[PDB]
Amino acid sequence: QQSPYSAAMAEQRHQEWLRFVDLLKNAYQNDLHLPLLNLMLTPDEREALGTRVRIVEELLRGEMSQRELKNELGAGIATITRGSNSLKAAPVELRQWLEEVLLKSD
Amino acid sequence: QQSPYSAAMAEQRHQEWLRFVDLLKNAYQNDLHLPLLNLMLTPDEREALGTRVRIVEELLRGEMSQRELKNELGAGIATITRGSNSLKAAPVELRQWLEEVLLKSD
Ligand SMILES: Cc1ccc2[nH]cc(C[C@H](N)C(=O)O)c2c1
Ligand SMILES: Cc1ccc2[nH]cc(C[C@H](N)C(=O)O)c2c1
Ligand SMILES: Cc1ccc2[nH]cc(C[C@H](N)C(=O)O)c2c1
Ligand SMILES: Cc1ccc2[nH]cc(C[C@H](N)C(=O)O)c2c1
Ligand SMILES: Cc1ccc2[nH]cc(C[C@H](N)C(=O)O)c2c1
Ligand SMILES: Cc1ccc2[nH]cc(C[C@H](N)C(=O)O)c2c1
Ligand SMILES: Cc1ccc2[nH]cc(C[C@H](N)C(=O)O)c2c1
Repeated sequence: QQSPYSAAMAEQRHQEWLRFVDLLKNAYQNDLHLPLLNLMLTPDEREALGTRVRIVEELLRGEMSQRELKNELGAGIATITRGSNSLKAAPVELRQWLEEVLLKSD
Repeated sequence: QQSPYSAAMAEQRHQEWLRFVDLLKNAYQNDLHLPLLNLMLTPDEREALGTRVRIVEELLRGEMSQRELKNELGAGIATITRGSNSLKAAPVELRQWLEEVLLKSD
């Protein structure tokens, strides 16, 4: 098989990913997102995404310490730091939107 | 830490997952789904979801052989069979919706 690092494989994985994104958009529009995501993801993957969202929310809120976050979520420090790095790599427009969504939800 | 198999951890992972699902719904509504998903997933995870969607589409279409599907997607037979099993475990309403979405897209 080909290298996973080739441009060709990058293009293939990029186009297939966007097909998934569009199918999930349509599932949300028809209220089928939950069964689609149970089809397309494993339990561990859904668990990881739940953990990651809580890490994002608590890092942006700034109220909990890393120690408290580790205990509350059962996620190690390395995972929390990867989440902080991932936030910093994301566009400012997304980070600000997330902050605003959280602010209003209080 | 607690067992990953306890009811308590199942409930925690279930509630955190649903928080992710709702945040992603809101991202789609604001056209921020692509940056949110780049934040929340790795490249390999996006690659896997693209591969899985193509497996679903080609299994439902029934036109390609498993051999052809393996070659086209660079996914082994074990992954294709896991996809077939995953389809069969999913609700009929979802499987039929996917078939109908594909039919119309032709
Ligand atoms: C053709 C090729 C050349 C370079 C490569 N770097 C990684 C891989 C994937 C895996 N190691 C394999 O051997 O398939 C690979 C493949
Ligand atoms: C089929 C394919 C496509 C994506 C992949 N991500 C990691 C791998 C394994 C590879 N041997 C490596 O670790 O570089 C790999 C292979
Ligand atoms: C959190 C998450 C989200 C969705 C995912 N799809 C695949 C994976 C990991 C898997 N072992 C792979 O990379 O093929 C994964 C993980
Ligand atoms: C919030 C958070 C917490 C831990 C995480 N582990 C992997 C990811 C995905 C990230 N976009 C990446 O490619 O590493 C991630 C995100
Ligand atoms: C408390 C407890 C009891 C039963 C368990 N089955 C799996 C685990 C997780 C891991 N093996 C660990 O040792 O944390 C675990 C933990
Ligand atoms: C933190 C936590 C929560 C979810 C998990 N899925 C797998 C594991 C590893 C564990 N030792 C096992 O393989 O049963 C694990 C642990
Ligand atoms: C279409 C397809 C192809 C291969 C796959 N590997 C893992 C999954 C997710 C599935 N819901 C599960 O829990 O195994 C999956 C889905």
